[PDB]
Amino acid sequence: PFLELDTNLPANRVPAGLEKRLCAAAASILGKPADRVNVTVRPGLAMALSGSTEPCAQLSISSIGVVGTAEDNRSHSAHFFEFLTKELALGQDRILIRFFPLESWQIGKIGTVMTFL
Amino acid sequence: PFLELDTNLPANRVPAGLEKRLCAAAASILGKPADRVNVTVRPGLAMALSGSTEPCAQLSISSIGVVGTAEDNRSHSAHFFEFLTKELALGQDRILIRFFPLESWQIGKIGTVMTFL
Amino acid sequence: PFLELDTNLPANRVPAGLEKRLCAAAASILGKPADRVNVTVRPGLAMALSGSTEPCAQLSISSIGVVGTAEDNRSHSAHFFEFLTKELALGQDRILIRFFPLESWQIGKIGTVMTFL
Repeated sequence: PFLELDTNLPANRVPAGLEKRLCAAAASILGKPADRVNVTVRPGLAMALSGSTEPCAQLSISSIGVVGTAEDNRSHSAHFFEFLTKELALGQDRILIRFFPLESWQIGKIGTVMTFL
Repeated sequence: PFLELDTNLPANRVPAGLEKRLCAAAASILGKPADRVNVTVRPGLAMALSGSTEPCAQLSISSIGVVGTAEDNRSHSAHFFEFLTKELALGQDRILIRFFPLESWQIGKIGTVMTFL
Repeated sequence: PFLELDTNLPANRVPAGLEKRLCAAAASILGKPADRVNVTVRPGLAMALSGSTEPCAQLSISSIGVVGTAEDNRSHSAHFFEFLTKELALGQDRILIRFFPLESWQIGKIGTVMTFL
C-alpha cells in the first residue's frame, strides 16, 4: 500500500515516529505485510479543508485489490480516522481520505514492474 | 473538490492567504459549496515545468462529476489560469493543471465513505 | 510527462540540479521532447518505504500513451531505477515507482485543455 498524508500541522506538532506507527496500522487495517507498506508525511503545508484553514490532514491510500469498493473503504475509513484523530489531535471533521486502486503493471519495483515478480 | 498546488516559489513569495482565496475561487468555478472545497499548497519545491526551472506551479483538481470532460475542463482551466497567473505573478506558460474525476466510494469522510452519507 | 519525487533525504542531500537532470533523463526514457517534461521534487519528508524509515524515494510518472502497459513500464522502470540509484545514492530496494496514464482532456495548458491544442 502507498499512504500519503498532507497536513498543515507544523512538523513539530506531528508526533515523532508517526510514519512508523501509520505504517504498522496500515498493515493491520489493510491486511498486508508491513514490509509492503509505504508512508509519506508532508507537514507544514498551507491547507484549507472543508473551507477552513484550521488544522487538518488529508490522507491518500493506494493499493491493489483492497480499496476498490464502498463497503471495504467504509471499514478502512473508520480505522484510519480512529488512528489519525488520536495521533494528530484532530476531530473527524478535520480529516479526509481518498482511496485509489492500483494494478501491478503500475508498480515499478527493483527495476521492473510487480507484474514480473 | 480537492485541489493540490505544487510550486517552486518559496513560501515567502506565495501571497498570504492564497489557500483561502483559491478555496473560494474553486467553489465558484466548479459550482460547489465552499464547505466542500479542499486546498493544499506545497511551496519551496524543486521543479521543472516544460523543461525549465523558472518559477512555475502545478495544480491538480479532483472532484465528482464536474471534471470529466474536455469541454467542462476547458472552461475550468481558463478560470483557474486567470486566478493563478494573477496571484502568483506567473505567465500562462508557467502553470499546468491536471483534472481527476473521483467517485463517492473513494472519499472517506467522518469515518465512513461518501457513498453512505 | 509529469514526474513527482518524494524523498526523506534532506534537501541538502539531494544533489543540486537533480530536477534538471531528471527532466532530461525522462525525456530520453519516455521518448518525449524535453519541453514537455515536468518534474517536481519534494525533499525532507518523513517516509517509510517497505516498512523502513531508512533513506528512500518514491517516484510517480504520469503521461499520455507511454505508461500504460507492463512491458513499457518494465523498460521505463529499469532506466529510472538506474538514474535514481546513482543520483540519490540509494539501493534499488529503497525506490518505488508508480505509473499513471493520462488522457489529453485531463491536461490544462494555456487556459484550455490539450484536447484543443
